[PDB]
Amino acid sequence: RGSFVEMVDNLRGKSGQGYYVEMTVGSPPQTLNILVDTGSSNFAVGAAPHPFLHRYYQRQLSSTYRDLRKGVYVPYTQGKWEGELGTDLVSIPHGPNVTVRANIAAITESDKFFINGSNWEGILGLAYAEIARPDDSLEPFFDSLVKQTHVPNLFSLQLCGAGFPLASVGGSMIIGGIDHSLYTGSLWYTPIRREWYYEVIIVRVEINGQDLKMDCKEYNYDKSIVDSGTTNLRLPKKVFEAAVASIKAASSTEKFPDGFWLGEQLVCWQAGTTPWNIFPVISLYLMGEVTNQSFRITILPQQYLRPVEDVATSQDDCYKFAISQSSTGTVMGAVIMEGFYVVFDRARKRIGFAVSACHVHDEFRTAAVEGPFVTLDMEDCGYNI
Ligand SMILES: C[C@]1(c2cc(NC(=O)c3ccc(C#N)cn3)ccc2F)NC(=N)OCC1(F)F
Ligand code: NA
Ligand code: NA
Repeated sequence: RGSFVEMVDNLRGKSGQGYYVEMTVGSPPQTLNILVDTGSSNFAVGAAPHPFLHRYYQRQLSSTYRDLRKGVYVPYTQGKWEGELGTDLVSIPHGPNVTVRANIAAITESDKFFINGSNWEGILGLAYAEIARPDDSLEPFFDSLVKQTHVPNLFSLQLCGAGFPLASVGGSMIIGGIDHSLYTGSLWYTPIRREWYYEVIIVRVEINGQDLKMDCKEYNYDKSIVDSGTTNLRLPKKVFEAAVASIKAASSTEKFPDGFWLGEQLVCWQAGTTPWNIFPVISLYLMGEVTNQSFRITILPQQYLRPVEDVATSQDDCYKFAISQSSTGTVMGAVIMEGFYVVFDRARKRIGFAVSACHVHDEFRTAAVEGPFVTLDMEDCGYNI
């Protein structure tokens, strides 16, 4: 409890390519790097020689592979994978000293799934069975881990982002606990509304302290989730309109092309001259643990202006605006998570936020987690189908 030195710094990544953990599958163990995704619930790995892959799971080499004789086809908004289901022995070398029998989708065909130039070969879906494919009888990895071992039913993520001048990203996934060195201040908890995605309720939104003043249902239309497998802070379309209008207004000392705000083009500045000061902070108030109580998390432009390194077109420091409109609800992606240590307290159906000890900031502003606030009618903020 509180100290897990063996798991600290067990995540790696490259800007724009996500955060992965080393895992082993099979007997003898095959090592793979696996994207950590709190926005899905399948453990799925490359199992054939796709050209983007550094390596892939070779089931024929594992003495402990058990075939489920069942396939799954998994389409996403863009791209898809198809695989064959089975079980095998799985470990996380920089994790708990346990080995468990987990479901594994051996990916045999894919499209726009793997990233050319990335160093990961599969995905670890850490969300709940309700969103597992093909259905909720396919037990997620974390559920198997907790069922088969004494590992406590929680994990925490510290995602440490990037800045110019371009280093790899990193962080820590603490499995079965919390490491107090990874944050400062106190943890503040918000309820997991429903166990499917890591669904939460946003009750107020401010841009540099100025409330957008929308019906709070709009903030959670049709849901709000905490998602390590998405880069952007995605906002429902109506909310995005309001937020960007407000952010533009706050930054109006400099003018940027409309396309920049829509993620249609980059903006670049002479190296070391990024004008962070002109950009506002973004605050989300989350439903608290107690009736009529909330707390707020605040991120900086260092989180939502993402460095883009691979730009042959330009010699300068180029950035993408990583707040974007959504039709799937609010997605608190890496843009949010990189500000915080985030505790997925599954045992107590709650998500904790604390200021990350590694987050990117400057001399004038830091990311923040502050409470309590008085917020009435927070249960009305939830959207119902
Ligand atoms: C399953 C999936 C998914 C995510 C990824 N995710 C990434 O590539 C990725 C890239 C950068 C960062 C950062 N920072 C996080 N994730 C890749 C393939 C998927 F298939 N997970 C998800 N949370 O939303 C999109 C998705 F549903 F499509
Ligand atoms: Na257990
Ligand atoms: Na601390």
